[PDB]
Amino acid sequence: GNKLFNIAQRILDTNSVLLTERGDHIVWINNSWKFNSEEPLITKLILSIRHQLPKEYSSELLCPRKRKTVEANIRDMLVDSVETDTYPDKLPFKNGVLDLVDGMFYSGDDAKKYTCTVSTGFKFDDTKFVEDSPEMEELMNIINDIQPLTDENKKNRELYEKTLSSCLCGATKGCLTFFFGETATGKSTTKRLLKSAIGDLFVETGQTILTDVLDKGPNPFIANMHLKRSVFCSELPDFACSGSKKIRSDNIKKLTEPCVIGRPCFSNKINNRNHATIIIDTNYKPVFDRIDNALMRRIAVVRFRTHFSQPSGREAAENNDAYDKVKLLDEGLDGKIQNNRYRFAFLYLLVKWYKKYHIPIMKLYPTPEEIPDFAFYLKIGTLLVSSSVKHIPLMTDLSKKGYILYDNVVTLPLTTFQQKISKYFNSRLFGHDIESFINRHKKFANVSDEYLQYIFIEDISSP
Amino acid sequence: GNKLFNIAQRILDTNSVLLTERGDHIVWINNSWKFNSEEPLITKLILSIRHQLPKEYSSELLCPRKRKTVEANIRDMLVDSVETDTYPDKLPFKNGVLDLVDGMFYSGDDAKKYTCTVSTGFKFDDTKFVEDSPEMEELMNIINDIQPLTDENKKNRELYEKTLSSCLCGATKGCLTFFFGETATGKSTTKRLLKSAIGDLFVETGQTILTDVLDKGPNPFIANMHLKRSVFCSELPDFACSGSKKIRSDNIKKLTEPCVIGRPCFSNKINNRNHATIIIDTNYKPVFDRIDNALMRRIAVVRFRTHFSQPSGREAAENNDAYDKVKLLDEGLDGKIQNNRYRFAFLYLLVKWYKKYHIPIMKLYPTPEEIPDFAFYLKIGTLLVSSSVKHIPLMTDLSKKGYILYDNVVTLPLTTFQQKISKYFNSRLFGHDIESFINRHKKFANVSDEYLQYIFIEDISSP
Amino acid sequence: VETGQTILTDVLDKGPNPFIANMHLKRSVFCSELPDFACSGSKKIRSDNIKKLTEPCVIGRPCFSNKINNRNHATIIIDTNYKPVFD
DNA sequence: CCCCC
Ligand SMILES: Nc1ncnc2c1ncn2[C@@H]1O[C@H](COP(=O)(O)OP(=O)(O)OP(=O)(O)O)[C@@H](O)[C@H]1O
Ligand SMILES: Nc1ncnc2c1ncn2[C@@H]1O[C@H](COP(=O)(O)OP(=O)(O)OP(=O)(O)O)[C@@H](O)[C@H]1O
Ligand SMILES: [Mg+2]
Repeated sequence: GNKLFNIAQRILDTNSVLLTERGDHIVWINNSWKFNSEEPLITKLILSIRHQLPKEYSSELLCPRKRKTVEANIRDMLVDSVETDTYPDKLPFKNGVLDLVDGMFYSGDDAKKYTCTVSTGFKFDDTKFVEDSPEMEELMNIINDIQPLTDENKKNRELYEKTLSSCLCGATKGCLTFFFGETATGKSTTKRLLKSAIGDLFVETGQTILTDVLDKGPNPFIANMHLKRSVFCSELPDFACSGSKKIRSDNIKKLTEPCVIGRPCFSNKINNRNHATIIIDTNYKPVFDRIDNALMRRIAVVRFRTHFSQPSGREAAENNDAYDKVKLLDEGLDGKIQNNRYRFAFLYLLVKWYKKYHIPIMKLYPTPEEIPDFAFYLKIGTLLVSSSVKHIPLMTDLSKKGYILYDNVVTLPLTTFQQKISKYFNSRLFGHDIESFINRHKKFANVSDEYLQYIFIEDISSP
Repeated sequence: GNKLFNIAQRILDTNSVLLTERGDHIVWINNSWKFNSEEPLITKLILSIRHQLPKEYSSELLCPRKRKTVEANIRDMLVDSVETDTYPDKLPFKNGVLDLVDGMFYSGDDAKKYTCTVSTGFKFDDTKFVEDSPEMEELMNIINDIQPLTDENKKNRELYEKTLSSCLCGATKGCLTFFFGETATGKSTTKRLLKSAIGDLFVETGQTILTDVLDKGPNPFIANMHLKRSVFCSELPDFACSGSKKIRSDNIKKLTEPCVIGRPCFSNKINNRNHATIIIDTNYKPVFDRIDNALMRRIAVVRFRTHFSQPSGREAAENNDAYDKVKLLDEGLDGKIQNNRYRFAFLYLLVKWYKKYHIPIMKLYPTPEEIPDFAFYLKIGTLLVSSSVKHIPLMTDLSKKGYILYDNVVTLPLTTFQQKISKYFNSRLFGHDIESFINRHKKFANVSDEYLQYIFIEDISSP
Repeated sequence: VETGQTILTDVLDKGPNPFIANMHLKRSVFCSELPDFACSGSKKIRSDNIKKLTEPCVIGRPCFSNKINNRNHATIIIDTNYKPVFD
């Protein structure tokens, strides 16, 4: 009995509705997996696949009440969760899945085995996914204008290519990249090109994810990054002028983890999967509230140094020290990019870069030598080291150099340490930094009298 | 079988219901696309469209329960999403779409192709959309009073026309405009005229979008500009009297982007499409917290200099240097404008100006010479040149002026550079600006020594 | 489970305390990158909070919840690099 | 329930 129960069982036997570990209901319609808590996806699937059931079952599914009964039966039948979005080298489209390691495009049940629950939102066109075209030469000219193929720009260009290509691989990336440069240098053009290329896998959020508390309450600004392969933030302010909050290192470290806590309004799903490449456009370098060794492992910088100016302001730009090259501005390029002219050309370029930079494992490495905020830590980290045991047979040398021994621990006088620091970094130049380092790296032998359990590398080098 | 399903399929075959990429269901009623998130209009469409169905189908749609069944069927039928508001040269009305490029007015299925989800809110009158009328003469008299057709006011008048006409096109603009003048000069009259002309494509917000962070929590002030073609802000709080917040350059840069990040109350949507010309009525010049070249790329100024006064204060007005002309105030003009007397005359004028200023691509250009804040930067840009390869083969002569060579680069001492700068600008004028420039462009070979790699134009010119 | 330095350098109860609530049937709690006390101008870990953690039911509630009586079967492991200072 | 507070 229960024709409706039989219909629900038949639909469940097709493996077209699945329950995820988070609590979602993903359905397979029109050659793609979709989930949406606001749309009647299960009844949509029932109506869509009414054609694959017997003729006596097809006519029963034209009634919304009966479709809702079938949906209730299916919901009670789904008891086990599944693992979704586990292939980091598959790019999902609206009509199939592209193999990023092989170049094969799968449609239908071939693409169904990879439970890719997101998509670009548009259809793959193999007649445009071609190497040579009128659009490809123009796109290559644009890219070579933005990032010149010169010898002094080799490393920066390769880093730019790697960062752009990493927006295809759906895994957790462990760095935050900063597109730094002066005005009119191509950063927004690059952003728009990437958005056109990867479609719905691209999202843009606010600086609140960098300068606010992520726990909070309902946070759609974080909940909108679930499974996105690229996240953009833009327009960092100048932190030198007091009045702007600094970037939270806690947020920076929390954004590189495989899961991020944040939930929408009227929703109970708090944890989102992190597959994102986070890129920040800025005219100014970042300043963080607190600097430590971990934070320095998650920051990378790509610099833009080509100006596109109108003919009136070309001469003033040619004498600027923030530009290496000046080019003529193009006034139709924005519209051409907006109309998705270079979508498949840039997609092909990104796939080629993915192949080139995906030597067995692809990983993003930090560039801490570019951020001025990290210079004080980087310099002093190679000059002073903790107490020494194998250098214990040098206590006479330490005493002659000014150090003292206390429980076989090297201690330096505060005044002597200040005088030594003044040589490498002037007091007038970095008094706040030197005083903070003295107060932070030193232990308190008393309320007033204290000592630093850190000796200079050069002092120990002296025999 | 299933008359209701047949009705639903027939209605779906007319493409009168669409599902948008933001999750809305837009319906085609009364020659326009409409949607309401809090109260869907699909049943309204069913009732309205019942007249185009067979006679045996029209009678079933008089029952709300049957209409709801048909709506459920349609909702299950709608699977794919569509893109809306993609034509910038179409002006939507409540009964059709006006082709700005061509001049033809489309109604019916001709206006259906352009999925414009916004409208002016009033119907287009072809009889009032005429060049020869009693209203047009008065309107041109008013406009020539506000912005005279002299030779001194020619560029200002052209900028005025361009900014006013740019409120008809649905595309992202690159500049923010300031309507600057003294009191009783026609700025609010211009705002009211434009509001009367374009109806619901016009919005007015607060200064929070200029002086406050946009992401934060729910911000209806920034979320209400979605797809608006004109945004007005008024009455900047003069910043000389300390106690008023300054304008955020980060906000200025963010308001120019094609997408603005901000959400309403009880909404998960965090992106808004920027189609708006943003204008601010001011008695005072803007003051920004940080001034850089990226800010000086997005500011334009139109100045109003005609005074409309009561007969009593005419002489005290004529002895004022802020006015180039004094006329007689009209007391019925406010009511005449509020009664939509010049709506179609001003609309015709705006379309004519659109055609005039839409040489193939129309673009808003900055006017950085009208802001006194930018003067120091503009002068410094001309009074200095960055040392280059050509500067190297000049050291033997540059030593006469005190210039030195270090690291194969021509540089000058900090004290000498400070004295040279003081020789051009006094301390009391821009001491803070000079100090900020020195801090932001200083090259410190040692921690105690600082220098600038810039040369004065006079020394380079002299041989 | 792993939590930041909020549980140590802030109020354990406060308002919403997800960090405190995450120890609910969590046999191990980890803390990383502790704020060494040599710097002047930082908050302090509370001996009262230590005693509260030693109590057989530590104060802690989830968001929009009143079931603050969450049983404690947790041993906290705190990882740092500098000697702590207790007032 | 969010927002508000
Ligand atoms: N290769 C190119 N050749 C010619 N014109 C270009 C090229 N790339 C970009 N342009 C144009 O020159 C200008 C460059 O500004 P763009 O918005 O790309 O960068 P930006 O000012 O650094 O960005 P942001 O919005 O982050 O400040 C734009 O008007 C763009 O259309
Ligand atoms: N061409 C004109 N001829 C006669 N009267 C005019 C004309 N244009 C405007 N007026 C009237 O003169 C007055 C000027 O006020 P208006 O609102 O235009 O000034 P405003 O520049 O916005 O002033 P404020 O800066 O104080 O807001 C109004 O009463 C307006 O109706
Ligand atoms: Mg006014």
